[PDB]
Amino acid sequence: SHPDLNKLLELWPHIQEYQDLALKHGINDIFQDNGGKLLQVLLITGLTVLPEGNDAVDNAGQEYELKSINIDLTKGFSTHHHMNPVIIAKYRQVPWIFAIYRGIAIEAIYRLEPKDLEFYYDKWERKWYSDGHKDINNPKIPVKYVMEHGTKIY
Amino acid sequence: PDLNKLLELWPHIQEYQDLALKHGINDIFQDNGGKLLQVLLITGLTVLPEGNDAVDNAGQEYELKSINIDLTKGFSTHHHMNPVIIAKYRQVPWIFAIYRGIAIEAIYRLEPKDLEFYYDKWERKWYSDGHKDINNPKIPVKYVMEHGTKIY
DNA sequence: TGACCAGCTGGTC
DNA sequence: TGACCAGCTGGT
Ligand SMILES: [Ca+2]
Ligand SMILES: [Ca+2]
Ligand SMILES: [Ca+2]
Ligand SMILES: [Ca+2]
Repeated sequence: SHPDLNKLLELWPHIQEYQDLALKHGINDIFQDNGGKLLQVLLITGLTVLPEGNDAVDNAGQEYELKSINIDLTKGFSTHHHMNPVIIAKYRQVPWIFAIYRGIAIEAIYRLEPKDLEFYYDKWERKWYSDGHKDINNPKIPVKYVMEHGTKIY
Repeated sequence: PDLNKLLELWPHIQEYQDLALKHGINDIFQDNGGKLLQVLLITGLTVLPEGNDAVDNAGQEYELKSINIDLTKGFSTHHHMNPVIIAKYRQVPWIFAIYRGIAIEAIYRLEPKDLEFYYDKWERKWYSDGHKDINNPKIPVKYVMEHGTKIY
């Protein structure tokens, strides 16, 4: 019905090829949970996806939590819609990989070690107990903090 | 390795993203943008700038839902379903888009009339459950197909 | 920002 | 088949 549709059809074959490339890499839907972006991070860093929980591992066995952000829209990294010590429990264990995008375009990739994150885990932990054991609705990690505390791996 | 293929494939992927922006979709890889765009272009609907999602030329607003029947057979509704969520939901028809991976299979339409069955269920359960939010109660594709108007 | 608000979904017994 | 269990985020 909408005319632009024929353009989508011309494009679609290549899109399907990208999906195949993502499927070849453990991602089954490039349009789900940022699959399309996650692939970019994997192919660049040489990390592999893990089939909930940690998101990836390197050839050394190290597992990681991976995060994305569209700098064209926001500056604070999302974490979890219901943060609490149990969620912070999983997080504290592995280093994180933060990817920065301008839309779907990969800008950079930083890597923070658990130590680089205690600060926020402590804040959230502190606020948790205090607020009367009330979950925190997606607290954010500034892109600035990531850039100044992580290691630019890309 | 495969990084090359991705780089080759990229110009097009970027066109699709340009095409989505044009149609009010910020990221094709976020919140299923790439798929929302497919439905808009087929149905001819227009996105809405996060309650209702699209609207027709007549000005009728819709709640739009998607699914990969390769993985699941139940439509997600809301992670924290409560009588407020429901109150709004009750105001507009729904567009259900069925997919096989990234391949759009079909699209259906449901009137609030045809969803009141589930609204009542969640509401009653919410109230009698001690006012506890329901964690993403699902609407079966079989229900959608049997009570909805195929529009694709 | 710190802190509130609010989206899109799959997985399973 | 209902009812629980979880994930990816942006907006102010
Ligand atoms: Ca995770
Ligand atoms: Ca993540
Ligand atoms: Ca909505
Ligand atoms: Ca929707």
